[PDB]
Amino acid sequence: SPFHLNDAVAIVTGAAAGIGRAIAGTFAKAGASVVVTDLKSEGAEAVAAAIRQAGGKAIGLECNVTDEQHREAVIKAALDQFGKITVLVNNAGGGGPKPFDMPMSDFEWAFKLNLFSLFRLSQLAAPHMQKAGGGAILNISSMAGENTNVRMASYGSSKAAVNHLTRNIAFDVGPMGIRVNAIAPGAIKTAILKHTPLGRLGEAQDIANAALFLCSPAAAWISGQVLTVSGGGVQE
Amino acid sequence: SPFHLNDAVAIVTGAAAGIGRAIAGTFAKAGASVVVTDLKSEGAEAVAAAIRQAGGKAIGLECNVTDEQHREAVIKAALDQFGKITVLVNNAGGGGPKPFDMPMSDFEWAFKLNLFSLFRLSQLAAPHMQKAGGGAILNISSMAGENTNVRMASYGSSKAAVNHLTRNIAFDVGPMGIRVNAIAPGAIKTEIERAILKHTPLGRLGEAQDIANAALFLCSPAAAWISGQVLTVSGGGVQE
Repeated sequence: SPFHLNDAVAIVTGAAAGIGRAIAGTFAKAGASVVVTDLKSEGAEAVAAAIRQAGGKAIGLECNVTDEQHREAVIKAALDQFGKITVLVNNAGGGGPKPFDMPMSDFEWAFKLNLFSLFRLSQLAAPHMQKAGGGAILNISSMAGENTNVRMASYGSSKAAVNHLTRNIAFDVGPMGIRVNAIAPGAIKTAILKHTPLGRLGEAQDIANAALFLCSPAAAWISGQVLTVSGGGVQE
Repeated sequence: SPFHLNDAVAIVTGAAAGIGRAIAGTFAKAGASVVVTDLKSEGAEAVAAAIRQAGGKAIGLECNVTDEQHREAVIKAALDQFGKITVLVNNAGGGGPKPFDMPMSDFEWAFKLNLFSLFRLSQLAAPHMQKAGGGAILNISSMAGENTNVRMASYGSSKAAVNHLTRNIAFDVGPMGIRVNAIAPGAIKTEIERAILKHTPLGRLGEAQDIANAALFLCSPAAAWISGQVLTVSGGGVQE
């Protein structure tokens, strides 16, 4: 079945908890060797160890994705341990509502954290992906990227840039055998009836299932897409 | 007519040539006092002199829009010269095709120049626009913000951010009496023509004055209930 990740090597960032942790565990059950990263060293190591106690292959390390030496260390740890890189899940990111008059450093930080970090990690991963014969990049974006609301100057615009980066670099890396897609997740457990047609909150496993599809051979001809996983909802 | 800018004060950035120069000239003829800025102070001063010599009011200033001290000085010079600010046209910008493996300094610069600068200038202008009784902000974006292509990682993504910033901050400053819109220009000329024209349903290249006419509409009382829009001015075309 093409819905497995047999012989894959996947880097999953911001994976100590929630969506990132569920993607890491799901990818390992699907056959990937997983390089789990998180801003907190203990959080990444906890997830990698839980994957190993479940029978999977995984290592965990600290990675501030806004730090170039940390980014390079992750690439090198994946190659040193597992020999190649074929999947990259950019799940690290952050931000939220802020006033229009926010300090300029807050606005610029949203772009460093949500956008510059995953563009650079994609640059770093792409040549290894190419040498391995292809790969998949998955960006975890936000529904704010396509909505319009108050207090969204930095969060909405930086996530919109993530969506549009996804669509454009699909053109650049397609010739290297690399696909690039994004998921925008609705609200997940850790008002709904009127906003959410399917009438329930989402689960982290719902996001991870869509992530597995998009990173698997079953999606080998899908690139440049933003997939909203939100129970049919259009607003958060 | 609602299509005039009577007693307006407009800041127009990157306005020594091309689209910015035509906007400055058009806004002046429509009644605005214009603060023309450009990276090259001499080009900005030439546009302002031409405005004054044709009967308008204008000054020209140097401004690197990515420098906070230049941004603050432009805002202060507008208030010192004309007493208020009611219109801000963020036309300064730059960039273009770059390979996927560009240096990160090129990727970050597209955002510093196309996005951070106009967000900061909008922050600086907004309280003065509210004190003046309302205002309009107009961002000159690019069709690359909605299109998708090779070599567009920095230029396309930064211009998409300008479009979405436009839509979002409309919500923030609407209650201050400020509208925020954008224009995405197509092939504006300032055998290749043939290629462009076979992609342009109306069968001619665009002119700087086409952008200026749309800019005047969106900054005028004729559009006082229009905000958060991205207006593409492209002869019917959808391609770069």
